[PDB]
Amino acid sequence: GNKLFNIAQRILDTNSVLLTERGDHIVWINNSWKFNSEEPLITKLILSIRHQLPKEYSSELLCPRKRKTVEANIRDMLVDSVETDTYPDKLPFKNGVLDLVDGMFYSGDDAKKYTCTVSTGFKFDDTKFVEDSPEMEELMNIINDIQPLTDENKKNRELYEKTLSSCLCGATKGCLTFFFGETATGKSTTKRLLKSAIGDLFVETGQTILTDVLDKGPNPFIANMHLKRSVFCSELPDFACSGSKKIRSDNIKKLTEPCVIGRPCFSNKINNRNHATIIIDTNYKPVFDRIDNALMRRIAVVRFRTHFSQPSGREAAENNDAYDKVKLLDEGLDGKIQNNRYRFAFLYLLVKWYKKYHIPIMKLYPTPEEIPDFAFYLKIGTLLVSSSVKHIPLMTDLSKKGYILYDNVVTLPLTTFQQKISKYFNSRLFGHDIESFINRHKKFANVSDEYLQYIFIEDISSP
Amino acid sequence: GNKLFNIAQRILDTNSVLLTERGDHIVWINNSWKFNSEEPLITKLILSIRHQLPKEYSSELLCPRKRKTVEANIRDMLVDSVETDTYPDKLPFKNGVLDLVDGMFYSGDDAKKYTCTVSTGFKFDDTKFVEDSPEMEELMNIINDIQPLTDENKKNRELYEKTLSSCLCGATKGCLTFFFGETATGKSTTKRLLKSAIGDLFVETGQTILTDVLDKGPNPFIANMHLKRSVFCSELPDFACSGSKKIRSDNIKKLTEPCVIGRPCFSNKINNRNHATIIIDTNYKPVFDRIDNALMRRIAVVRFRTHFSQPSGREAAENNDAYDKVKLLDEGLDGKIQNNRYRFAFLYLLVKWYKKYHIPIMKLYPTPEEIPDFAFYLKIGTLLVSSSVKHIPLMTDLSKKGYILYDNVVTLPLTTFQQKISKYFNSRLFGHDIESFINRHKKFANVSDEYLQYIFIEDISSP
Amino acid sequence: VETGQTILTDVLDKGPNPFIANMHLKRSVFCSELPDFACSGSKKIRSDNIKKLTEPCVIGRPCFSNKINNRNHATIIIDTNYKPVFD
Amino acid sequence: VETGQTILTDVLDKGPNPFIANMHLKRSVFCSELPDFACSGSKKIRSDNIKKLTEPCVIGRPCFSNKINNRNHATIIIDTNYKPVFD
Ligand SMILES: Nc1ncnc2c1ncn2[C@@H]1O[C@H](COP(=O)(O)OP(=O)(O)O)[C@@H](O)[C@H]1O
Ligand SMILES: Nc1ncnc2c1ncn2[C@@H]1O[C@H](COP(=O)(O)OP(=O)(O)O)[C@@H](O)[C@H]1O
Repeated sequence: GNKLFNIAQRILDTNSVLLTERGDHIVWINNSWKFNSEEPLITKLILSIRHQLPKEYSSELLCPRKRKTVEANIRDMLVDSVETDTYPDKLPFKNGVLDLVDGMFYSGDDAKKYTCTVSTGFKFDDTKFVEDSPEMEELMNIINDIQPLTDENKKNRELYEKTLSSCLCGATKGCLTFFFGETATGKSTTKRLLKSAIGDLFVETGQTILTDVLDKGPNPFIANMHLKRSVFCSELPDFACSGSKKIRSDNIKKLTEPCVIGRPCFSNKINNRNHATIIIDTNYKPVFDRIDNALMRRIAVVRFRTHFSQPSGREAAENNDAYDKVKLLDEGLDGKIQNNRYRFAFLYLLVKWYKKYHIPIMKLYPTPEEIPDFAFYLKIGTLLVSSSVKHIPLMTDLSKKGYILYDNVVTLPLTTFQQKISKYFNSRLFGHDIESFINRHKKFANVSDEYLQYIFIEDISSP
Repeated sequence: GNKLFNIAQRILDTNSVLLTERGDHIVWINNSWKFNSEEPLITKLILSIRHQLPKEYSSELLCPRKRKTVEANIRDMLVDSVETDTYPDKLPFKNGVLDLVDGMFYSGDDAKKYTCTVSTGFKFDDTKFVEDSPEMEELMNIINDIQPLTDENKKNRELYEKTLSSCLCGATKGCLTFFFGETATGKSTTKRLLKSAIGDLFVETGQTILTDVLDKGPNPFIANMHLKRSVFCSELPDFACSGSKKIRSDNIKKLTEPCVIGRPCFSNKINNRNHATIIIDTNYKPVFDRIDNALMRRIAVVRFRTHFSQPSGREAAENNDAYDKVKLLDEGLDGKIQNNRYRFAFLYLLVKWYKKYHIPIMKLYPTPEEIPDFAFYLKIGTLLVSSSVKHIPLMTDLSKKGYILYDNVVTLPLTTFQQKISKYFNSRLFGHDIESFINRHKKFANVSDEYLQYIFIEDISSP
Repeated sequence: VETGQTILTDVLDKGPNPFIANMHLKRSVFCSELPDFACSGSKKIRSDNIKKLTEPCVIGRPCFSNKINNRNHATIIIDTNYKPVFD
Repeated sequence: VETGQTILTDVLDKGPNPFIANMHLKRSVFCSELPDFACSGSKKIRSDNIKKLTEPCVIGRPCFSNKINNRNHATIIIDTNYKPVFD
């Protein structure tokens, strides 16, 4: 017999309480997978589900000392763990799961299949998910004001759209995106609109994750990056002045792996799932201590070219090279965006961009040509070519040019190599970088006589 | 006769609960030895096992207040510990144990004998664990693409196969492996294949273990690498600039030991079993604190020399000396690898490699000749020969050489030592190494003190 | 028992130090992998800890325990490839 | 009770000092082999600590504690072959 065990068995049959691989119980309440560790929810589930049981059982789940017994049975009857958050194309709302690829919306049991334990936190209203509305027109005008639809701004606008649209996709992204531009360009407006659109899947964390060591001790500023689909960090401490701690390349290389290592306070979990699109907002170019191909492989940049200025400075805004258009600053827009007026309009816009840009595999791409630092490392790769075995037959021509040969290796004097390199690049402008490049790749050929087995591309091509 | 005690005795007689020296209470549920200090599993085992007990006892174990009583009895009945996880040639799966020496898969009672307290975490499908299948063909193609089967890459591929196959052995591996290579070469793909093949016997950890104090204080980055068979700390902090903490040699020595000291905080434990083979996916050659002969024995390296360039940058990579081959990137390969596709094919390949490379004893061997940072103390070994008694019979030759005969030894002045060091290597590039060697190996000879009683290797070999 | 080298390179009392607590009433304490002090850049072994280890009783407690004294019956052996240094 | 020179150089109260709490009701405290300040580098005998050790009360709280008031009865003796130096 034991009525309470029968009730526990039925509640297990409905398949509502589950055990995760992080050792925590997720319950299914109000058409959403709720999850908590300091306020256990199993008694809430028992009291909520008491309606579906027969009449002889529902009158017994009213005493707390019996809901706790049913809880004990349930906890002792769960042995096998399950894996959660395995679908990367479903957006979970506080009352269901919107399917991005098909466009349909599921609620109730239909949404139970997809174990999504991080929801936006606000209900999905199907009367606002419409293309035609005054809010949609106002939002479209605002977006066209922030990023104009001109001819010279096509690529930058497309990259902006792709970056904003990736905030819906629940996979791991392979770039970091920098929003760059002068003051009053609309970057924080995009931040606030995006937050109002995707709710609790948006987290703002300090700059410490980009400068401090990830592991160290406790570091909740990265332990809160667990499963959130957008991490947006602002106010880069411009490094033009001295005393500014530069950005570390290994931090960039560590914020791209599908799992970052960092733990909260009073916790041992040191593995966080990294679904987040990381967007860093800055008005000044960033500085990297070490630059290589790996760092150039994980940087993207979006530039803002519009100033919303009050008339008292409009003339001052009309005489600057850092903009391309000046508009009237709106005093009441911050209050309107704060009130979540453009929430579902922007969610619809985001879903349309997601459908457009999601060619069977959507991948964030890097743009190293727009960062001033990487120009030096790109031009050198486009100017100097390393000699190899295929150039052995033309060794006489290389010797006639001014090079020397030793042990089937082409080499030139260090001072001669420096003069040849400085023939097309500024020695004083990038002295430290040039010295680092020369020393790092220096490989002696003969006894001492340090040299580098690389020659100018134009010199090699020209006989 | 106090029925609950009879039930406790009956459950204890089957040897399903055991006490380990650390104080853990491992329980045998669902063909696996689970243990969890958070939610004790003894009540779970009682409820699971009530089926086998007689009809009178079975109905008594439906009330939590009685399962707690039986658990108390069982806890008070276990007075003797037991040694766990002793057999190092067995691979524990979530539904049994695979005998790596033979190949048979044991489940149920036959797999109970081995007190393997860790598991991969997934079932073993004998249908997929097969030699021929499309997944096997694609996986073999990928592996041959990462490390080519060419004759020049013979030793490298052999070491690569051995380093990966040592992830199945349950012994205490005696070396460290460095996955070193340029960007976009295949290190992360191999890490993900290994992570999806070995399962939960694989953990990622930060760089604190290799750069900071192992003991210090509470360090969960060492408590989690207990009984793990593969630890994959990665992303070394770009030691090219030499502006960051170097990996302390003491850490390297303490890591390659049968026990590693960590986690002095709570949940009693101070020592952890170092079953793991540590692989550090680097990007530049490592920089150490103090180079010694002991640290020359506990370090290896595997070099990846095949690029996976985008079609736009195929030409640029085709002219780089850091790549011995250039191929075209596959966009959806990572999606398939992370989707647990090549999970059993790679386990089969690893088992085959394990059988191939396992002589009567398998041992990892270092390759210190690869690391440039270890060259100088190696070069000194080939450039300096200590005084030998049998070399005394060269009086005329010693007089012709110019050495000073003092205390039945050949000594030279400090200026002569500096001249010999300059003639042995570049002064600027090896001044620190020469000074450190002179300071460490200084003896009592020549004028006053600070004299090295070691002749040049060529001079010592010569009469 | 084998414990890390925090015994020689830090204040004995400090906070909770289970490393010294597990040495309670032991006989053979091996500590290995001592850094080379010839090259600057490593904290040296303090003479205070060396003097304290020779006392009959040593101070230090485990975590979630009120027992703060531990008898020093042990022989401490440090395995090092380089000569040690002291303050 | 026998204590080291830890109180003769560092701040008397400062942080959690075991000897600060151990001076509670102990009738005698002895320090031996003082860290001679004659050679350059060694800290001078802390005049603040010597001045603060004379009062009939002891202020000090160890780790995981709140009581800071101790009755002082100990006679303090220092033994060494070097003349003390106080800045
Ligand atoms: N569409 C718009 N029309 C008019 N003013 C706008 C518009 N979008 C933004 N603004 C103005 O810019 C502000 C938001 O951008 P702001 O935070 O000033 O940018 P930044 O953070 O880059 O300095 C708004 O509060 C308003 O003052
Ligand atoms: N055999 C292969 N064929 C094609 N692309 C591959 C192959 N192996 C890996 N790749 C791709 O190469 C890219 C970079 O590989 P990865 O190992 O992550 O580089 P890194 O070693 O620099 O971390 C990814 O797109 C990955 O899917």
